Amino acid sequence: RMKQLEDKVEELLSKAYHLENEVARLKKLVG
Amino acid sequence: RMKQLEDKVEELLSKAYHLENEVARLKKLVGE
Amino acid sequence: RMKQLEDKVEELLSKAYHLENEVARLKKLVGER
Ligand SMILES: [Cl-]
Ligand SMILES: [Cl-]
Ligand SMILES: [Cl-]
Ligand SMILES: [Cl-]
Ligand SMILES: [Cl-]
Ligand SMILES: [Cl-]
Ligand SMILES: [Cl-]
Ligand SMILES: [Cl-]
Ligand SMILES: [K+]
Ligand SMILES: [K+]
Repeated sequence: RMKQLEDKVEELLSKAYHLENEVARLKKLVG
Repeated sequence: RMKQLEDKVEELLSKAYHLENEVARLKKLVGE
Repeated sequence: RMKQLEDKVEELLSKAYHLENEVARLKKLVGER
């Protein structure tokens, strides 16, 4: 349970960073 | 594009909430 | 719409960092690896 938990948390963070930059790129098109 | 990103944020918030529940379960278990 | 999207992304990122910190604490408590 511990390894799968660590792995899913790291994936969540990297997905969240990806999303934050995609939203920043979108903000360049709309405001 | 705007609805794709809104859907994604809700998907990841849901995952975050369930991971938080799993953390709290594991903390109680190792605490005993 | 855009500001509500941004607010959720920043909520998400704060939760993911809190999760990362919590997992590091738990990993030390468990002691594995
Ligand atoms: Cl995921
Ligand atoms: Cl993703
Ligand atoms: Cl997950
Ligand atoms: Cl939560
Ligand atoms: Cl759950
Ligand atoms: Cl809009
Ligand atoms: Cl911010
Ligand atoms: Cl903690
Ligand atoms: K995304
Ligand atoms: K919502």
